[PDB]
Amino acid sequence: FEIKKICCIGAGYVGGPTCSVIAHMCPEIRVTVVDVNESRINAWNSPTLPIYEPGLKEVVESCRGKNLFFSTNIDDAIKEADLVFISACARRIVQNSNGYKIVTEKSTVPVRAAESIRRIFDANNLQVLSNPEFLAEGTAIKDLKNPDRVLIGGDETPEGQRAVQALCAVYEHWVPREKILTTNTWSSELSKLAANAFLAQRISSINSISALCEATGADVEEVATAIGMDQRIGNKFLKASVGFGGSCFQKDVLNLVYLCEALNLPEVARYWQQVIDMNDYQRRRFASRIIDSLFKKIAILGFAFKKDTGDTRESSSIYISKYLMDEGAHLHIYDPKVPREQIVVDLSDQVSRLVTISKDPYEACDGAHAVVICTEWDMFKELDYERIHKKMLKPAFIFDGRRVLDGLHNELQTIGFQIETIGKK
Amino acid sequence: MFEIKKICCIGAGYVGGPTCSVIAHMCPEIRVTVVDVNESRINAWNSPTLPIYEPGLKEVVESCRGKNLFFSTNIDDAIKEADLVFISACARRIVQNSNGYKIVTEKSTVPVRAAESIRRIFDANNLQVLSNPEFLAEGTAIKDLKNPDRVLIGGDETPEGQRAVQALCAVYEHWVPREKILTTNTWSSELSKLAANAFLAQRISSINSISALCEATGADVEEVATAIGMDQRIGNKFLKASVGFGGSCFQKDVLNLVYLCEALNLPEVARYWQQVIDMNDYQRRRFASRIIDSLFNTVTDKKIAILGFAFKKDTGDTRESSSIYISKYLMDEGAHLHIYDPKVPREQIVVDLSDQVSRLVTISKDPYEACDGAHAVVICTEWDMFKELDYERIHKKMLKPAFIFDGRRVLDGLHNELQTIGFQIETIGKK
Ligand SMILES: O=c1ccn([C@@H]2O[C@H](COP(=O)(O)OP(=O)(O)O[C@H]3O[C@H](CO)[C@@H](O)[C@H](O)[C@H]3O)[C@@H](O)[C@H]2O)c(=O)[nH]1
Ligand SMILES: O=c1ccn([C@@H]2O[C@H](COP(=O)(O)OP(=O)(O)O[C@H]3O[C@H](CO)[C@@H](O)[C@H](O)[C@H]3O)[C@@H](O)[C@H]2O)c(=O)[nH]1
Repeated sequence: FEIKKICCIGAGYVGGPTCSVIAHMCPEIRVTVVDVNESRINAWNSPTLPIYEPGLKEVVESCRGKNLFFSTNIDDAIKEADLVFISACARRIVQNSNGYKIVTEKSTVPVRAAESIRRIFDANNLQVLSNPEFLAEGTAIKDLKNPDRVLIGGDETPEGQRAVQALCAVYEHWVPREKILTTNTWSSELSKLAANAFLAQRISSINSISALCEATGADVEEVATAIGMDQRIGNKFLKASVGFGGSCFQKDVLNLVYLCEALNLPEVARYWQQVIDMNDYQRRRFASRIIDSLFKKIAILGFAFKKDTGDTRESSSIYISKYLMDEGAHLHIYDPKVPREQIVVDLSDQVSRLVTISKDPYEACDGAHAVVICTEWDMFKELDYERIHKKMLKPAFIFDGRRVLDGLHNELQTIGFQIETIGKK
Repeated sequence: MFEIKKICCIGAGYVGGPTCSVIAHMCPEIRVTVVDVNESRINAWNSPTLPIYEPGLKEVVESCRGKNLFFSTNIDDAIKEADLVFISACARRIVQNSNGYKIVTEKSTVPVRAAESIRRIFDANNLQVLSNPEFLAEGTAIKDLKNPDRVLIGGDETPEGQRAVQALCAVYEHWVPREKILTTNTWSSELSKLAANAFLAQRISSINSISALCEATGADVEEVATAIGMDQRIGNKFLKASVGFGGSCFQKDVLNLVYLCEALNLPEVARYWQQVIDMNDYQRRRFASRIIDSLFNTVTDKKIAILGFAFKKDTGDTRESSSIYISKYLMDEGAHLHIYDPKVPREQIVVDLSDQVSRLVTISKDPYEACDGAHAVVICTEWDMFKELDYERIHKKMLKPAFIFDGRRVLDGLHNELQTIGFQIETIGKK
């Protein structure tokens, strides 16, 4: 089998970038990204893409209108396509499909998503594959062009392996055969689920150590360095923070917990639950340190769940902000890429009285008792801190929840700041 | 400044012995004296049969022994003679035999604030206290010591502290690059070692938890672990599902971490790390249950072969070995065990399982003697010899139906051969 036309149902953070790179690497393949949201689809064909992703616009504009298309005409793209990506929806596929088509699930949860889709297709010639994304937001384009591995799951039948290899053929345009893993549908789903849980666990583990460091007068970045030098552990994903965010980590871990309880594995359920427990603890612990240090205007720098994205889903900034609002604080929030109205939505009255969304970081710190850094945006370490201290109410506090002001502690102290940082007394 | 010319090590064990042998080997100008109250052990060090099995140790020991490496029971003399004293109540004996400037260095991971307690004694009576935890793993101790990922040295941030720290750095710099040596304060060094072992143990419990999920859902844990391991942010090491981790350090370190957290009023951090131990104990009970269940829910007076008693391969160490627990779980159900391990001494196995041992336990000289007339064979240690055994011969003299319980994934790739021979193979992380 040969794939010549690809439809993707979902023009989001996964759907959008993935297809843009596919169209970019496979000029012979016509890629049509479709969405019910016309506002989003228009923004894709606009010069201002609906999502911020470094290098995406360049990639999109390279192949757009040539082999990459963004449309709201869903039924047509489904009918036209040889492979349908999914980033109840299986029903709309059936109504507009004839003959042989490959239906591929990219989303991590629900856990047995591909198994449920295949269930519908039998209740009515479609092939169901599992192909989870491994890209992280902020580095999506770089991850998609050179991934650590590609994971494709399909039935161990002649028709299943035929569809699997048809999808492998697409990736082999730019991904080495050595990096592509093929397996059954479930092993692929379980593998993605477990991988994200291992990743989230690393953060909770180093965050738990950061609490131990604050309590004992050690430095978590010093400890993390020593831990990271063991090649059996590795040096990546050991950066202590206010807490992990994103649409996937907490959702995946919780879905893992539910599967375990569904399978009568309560110890495995309690084992992975601790990853979430520790994360929520780290957040409460950080907010408490802020309230406690302030015996009031507060500047919140960074609202995205990580840098280089406008995504705010499950961002620790949301929780820290809400924890302070519940104590009656007046917040001034700045984020370089997060849209104003998204911040308002996230915090909902209470928002009307307490929350102000600033256009620039200096506007936010103007007349603030304290500045709280929740997202590791690079611009934050290059700000004029003498200028900020100037227009700040005194005593002026800095709460660094991302360790971005490291190396500036001497400068900031002599300026007149009282700096509080995660994982350090 | 300062130069170290004589080193005494109080402790001739798995850490003390190999460490000093490599130091003497790399620093011919330094006289290294390993001392112990146990004369039997000290004699064994000067004997052609070293008291511990460690690949390449005898070659290293015999290279520098009697030249700059010495094993003695004369503790007080070696302490008095030494510029640096290694420790692998003992600070009292150091004081009684020390004068002037000496550096006292703690190598043991727990008690958590060991170096802080030693320093406390020295002030209650010119000694410098350092922290220098080992990072070697047993079985690969010599290879780890000659090329470690990093060396960690902790000392006081005082002029005298940094002078002692750099004096110890000077020793390692004979064969360890400056780029791999980390210097910090005493506590940050102690905490770093404690946390590192906890991260390592956690990786095993995490992959073991997934192995349970695989058995329940018909996935393969080695397939899953491969996919996880290809992410460079996670890494591919320490992702081997097993019956459970053992060793003197992992459970002890994690439990000591839990106690420190509760002592510091951090109960959530305590419960977070406790799960690493909970999962490990679970994996063990789960494996033993799978054995009892596969044998018609009764193993009383049924002969069972236990292959491997060491907590890992290439060592004779049995401390906290999962083999101990699986063995005891089966003995409690009345099974007759035949235990074989290539390097674990017979009497150590007997001690570990204590009557009950007299009636149920037999220690075999070779693996075929153990499987002779057994209903089931249980592989608990990943010894390389186990994958190269004559399995047609074993099936021959085995009571039938013959079961194989592979708790280390060492019989992978042999499943086809073993099934056609007539075995029913049960393996961890696979339905
Ligand atoms: O050392 C670290 C690394 C990350 N984080 C935080 O953890 C969260 C997750 O970040 P990241 O994993 O980089 O972003 P995601 O886009 O959520 O990526 C994850 O989720 C994706 C969608 O499922 C997967 O494809 C990726 O493999 C997986 O890394 C973010 O809030 C980070 O700030 C830390 O606190 N410390
Ligand atoms: O992927 C793996 C790796 C190890 N293990 C088991 O975990 C236990 C620990 O083994 P290992 O860590 O290899 O041996 P140790 O001699 O206990 O070494 C540990 O303990 C030492 C003393 O603190 C440290 O210096 C080392 O860095 C640390 O690895 C053993 O039972 C292994 O079989 C697994 O089950 N799966």
